[PDB]
Parts: sequence; C-alpha cells; structure tokens
Amino acid sequence: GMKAILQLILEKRQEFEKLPCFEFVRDETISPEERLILYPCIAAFALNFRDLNRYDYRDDNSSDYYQKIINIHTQEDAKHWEWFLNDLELLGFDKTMRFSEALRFVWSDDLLHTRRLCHNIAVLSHDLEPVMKMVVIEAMETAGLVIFHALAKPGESIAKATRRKYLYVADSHVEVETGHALEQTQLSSEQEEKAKEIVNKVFQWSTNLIGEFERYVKAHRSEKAQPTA
Amino acid sequence: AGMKAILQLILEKRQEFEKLPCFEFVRDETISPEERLILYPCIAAFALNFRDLNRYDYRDDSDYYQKIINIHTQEDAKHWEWFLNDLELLGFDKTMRFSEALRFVWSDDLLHTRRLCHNIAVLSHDLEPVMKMVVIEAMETAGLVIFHALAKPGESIAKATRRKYLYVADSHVEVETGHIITILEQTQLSSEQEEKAKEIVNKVFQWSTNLIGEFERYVKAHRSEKAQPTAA
Ligand SMILES: N[C@@H](Cc1c[nH]c2ccc(Br)cc12)C(=O)O
Ligand SMILES: N[C@@H](Cc1c[nH]c2ccc(Br)cc12)C(=O)O
Ligand SMILES: [Fe+2]
Ligand SMILES: [Fe+2]
Ligand SMILES: [Fe+2]
Ligand SMILES: [Fe+2]
Ligand code: NI
Repeated sequence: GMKAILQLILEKRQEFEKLPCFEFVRDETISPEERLILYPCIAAFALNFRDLNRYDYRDDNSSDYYQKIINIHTQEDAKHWEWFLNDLELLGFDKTMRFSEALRFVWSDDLLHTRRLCHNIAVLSHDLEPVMKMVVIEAMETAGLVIFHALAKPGESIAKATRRKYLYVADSHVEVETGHALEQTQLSSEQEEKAKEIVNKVFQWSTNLIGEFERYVKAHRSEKAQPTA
Repeated sequence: AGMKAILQLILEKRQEFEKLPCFEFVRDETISPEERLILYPCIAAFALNFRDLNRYDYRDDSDYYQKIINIHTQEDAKHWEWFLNDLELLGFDKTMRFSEALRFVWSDDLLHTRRLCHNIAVLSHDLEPVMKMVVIEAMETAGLVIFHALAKPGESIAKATRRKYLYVADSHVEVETGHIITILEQTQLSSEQEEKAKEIVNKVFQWSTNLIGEFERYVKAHRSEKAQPTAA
C-alpha cells in the first residue's frame, strides 16, 4: 500500500514537525546561541548513525535493485559525522574535558533514547528484505529532514553573523537530505502491516530523542553556544 | 548430546581463545606491566556498551529463565564504574577535546571492540530465554579469560603503587568466577536449539577474537603510550 505507507510517513512527519522542541528551535525571538544548546547531545547519535550506514544499511555485494539504491544513499549519509564535528568546534562546544567526562556524557541516562535510536533501527532492519529496509530509511530520513530544517534556522543566523561556514546545522546539509527524503511498488499483504509498524517505530523513537533534547535544553538552559566572529 | 555437547564446545572455544598472542603479551612478566596495559583505554569502546547490553538487551523487568538472567545482568551492569576507576589510576583519564574523545571511541581501529555488544544485541533480540543464557555463558567465558590475563599486570601495579584497582583486578575475576551453567547443565534442547546454540557459541568467540585482534594492533601502534600510575 505504498500510497498508504507514504501517506502515513506524511501524516507522521506533520505530527513530528509540531513538537515543542522545534517550536523553540524555530523561535527567532530567542538568540540562535540559546536555541542550539541541545547541539552537544547529537554526539550520542551522529557517529552511531555513521556506523548504521557503513555497517548495517550497506551490503556492497547485492544485485537487488533496492539495495544498490540504499548503497549510494548510505555513501552520502556516512560523511555527515565530520560536519557534526566541524560545527561542534564553531559553536564553542568542543571543550577540553577528562576522557571520563566525555564517556559519562555520551552514556548519560538522559541521552539513552538518543544513543539507542540507531541501535533500535539496527535490530528492526537486520532481517528485512531490501524493499522494507527502504521504508525504514525513508521514515528515518523524513525525521532527519524535519530536524535539520529546524536546526538550520539558528545555524544560518550564526553563520551569517560570524562569517563562518557551518556544514551540519546549515542549508547545504538540508539540501543533501532533501534529495534523500521508489513509488512504483506493491507490497505483499503482511508487508503493508510490517511497513506500518516500521513507520510507527522510527517516528516513536525519533520523538523520544527530541524528548531528551527538550529536557537537556531545560536542564542546561545557561549553556548557550559561544561562537567567535 | 545437545547441552552436554554445547558446554563442551565452550571449553574447546575457551582453551583456543586463551592461546591468542595478545594474552601471551599481557601475561609476559618480563615486560613492564605499564607496557602490557597500553591497550587499557581501548576498553572504553566496549565497557559502557556492555553496561547498556546488560541494562536494556539481556534484562527484561515471569518465565523462570529470564528471572535468573535479570539477577545476572543486575551485577554485570555495575563493572563500568570499576573501568572508570582504573582508567584514572593508570593515568589514562587524560584531558582532551570532546571531539578527540569521540574520534577515539568511533576509531576504525576499535570497530570490532565497539560493535561486539551491538552484534550480541542483534543475535539475541529474538531468542527464547534458554538461548539468551547460552549467549550470556559464552560471553562471560570470554570475559573471564580476558580478565584472568589483565589482572596479572593489574595486580602488579596495584601492589607496587598501593592502590585498590577494581577492574583489572582479582576482585573483578572473583565476582566473574561466580558467573549459571548449573541450571544450563540440567536443560534438554531440540535438533533446532542444538544447531542454534552452536551458531551462538561460534559467533561470540569469533567476535571476542576480533576484539582481542584490535587490542594487539593498538599496543603495536601506540607502543610509547604506556600507563603512568601514581604511588600513595
Ligand atoms: N542528517 C542526520 C541524520 C538523521 C537522520 N534521521 C535523523 C533523526 C534524528 C537525528 Br538527531 C538525525 C537524523 C546526520 O547527518 O547525522
Ligand atoms: N567483565 C567485563 C565483561 C566482559 C564480558 N565479556 C567480555 C569480553 C571482552 C571484554 Br573487553 C569484556 C568482557 C566487564 O566488567 O566489562
Ligand atoms: Fe545528514
Ligand atoms: Fe540522508
Ligand atoms: Fe565484569
Ligand atoms: Fe559477569
Ligand atoms: Ni531478528
């Protein structure tokens, strides 16, 4: 029911768009430096997402038409972790700390959902046939696009004011993810119900992650980005 | 015959695993223990993931076999703090940029170390509690071998500096000796469960073998970065 599945992704996307967090990130009455205090939280996700694309999504030896399309997709997505580290530096969040402080931060109970999003997608897709992996990926990329559409607003305000090139919370990342977020497909009967479960899970896990970002902003509300012009 | 054969394949695997070159180096009392513990920070890529594997993947907060796993997982989910304890004592809790910390953990040279717990979680997500216990037994058997070896340079530094190490330490090995086969031994299983437990034991030992391979490669790459413990 590829029309239904996509219709569900569209419906889920329309709910995801309205989470409080994105209301806050899109609010031009608040300094862009404060709207980006969630940024160091993505550390629990960005490099795990690199690994999901490199080691879980990708099966380089496949003749499957859907798998080949996934493979090209994974090539692009697996480079964005360096963009994350680029803007971590620009935003003043790449602070000197003890090795153990870094580990305790990434493995915080407060970042459980952020850290385990890629893990859950790994467990969810490890036995799926290529066409079903594409539903997983399309759901996940739709949620990614919503988040980066939001983050790119305070990101580009800082970039222009400081005259620096941002790569991660920036229109150029939204541009690549736009192409990523085919339709000539008819799913077996129980596949359609499988795909509905995929879409519900990816969006539920994505919601839980934004949940933690909101909580972290609350709890670390003075810890605003410190970019330099 | 089934479970008799399975616990026997684990002993075969343990005796094979014990002979890897990394363990010859770690046990070698002619090398300074500070040099043998060059590989210690590599465990950063595994130790907090293993905590999460115990808290979230193995553990399930009425089947009698899950109930025993949960008391098992409860205890293992505490050893990550011991890791951070010894990280400091060895002089490996150094000040660095947050990004240097992230690039360390996600290094391509710590891939197998980093994905061991990932692989175990994926293998065991859809197993009956009996087969989870197989996974846990194989994995704990690999652990005891590693910590028997590391506790040697470990206890040498602890005595020479007079400090309580908790991770590369007999006190860790002793708790882990406790870790049960005695309920596993009093279990029967199918031609299916037979073939599956065989698949499990092989993968847990191959993945642990790959992790040890990366430790050996690290030591050779970073031969100058030996531990710098402080005496009391
Ligand atoms: N465009 C993202 C990938 C992404 C895809 N889906 C996501 C969901 C939540 C978060 Br945070 C990130 C993503 C990246 O480049 O790391
Ligand atoms: N006793 C270990 C658990 C462990 C169990 N199996 C392991 C295999 C490789 C390594 Br490194 C560690 C383990 C711990 O406390 O982290
Ligand atoms: Fe991206
Ligand atoms: Fe993408
Ligand atoms: Fe342990
Ligand atoms: Fe244990
Ligand atoms: Ni499965």
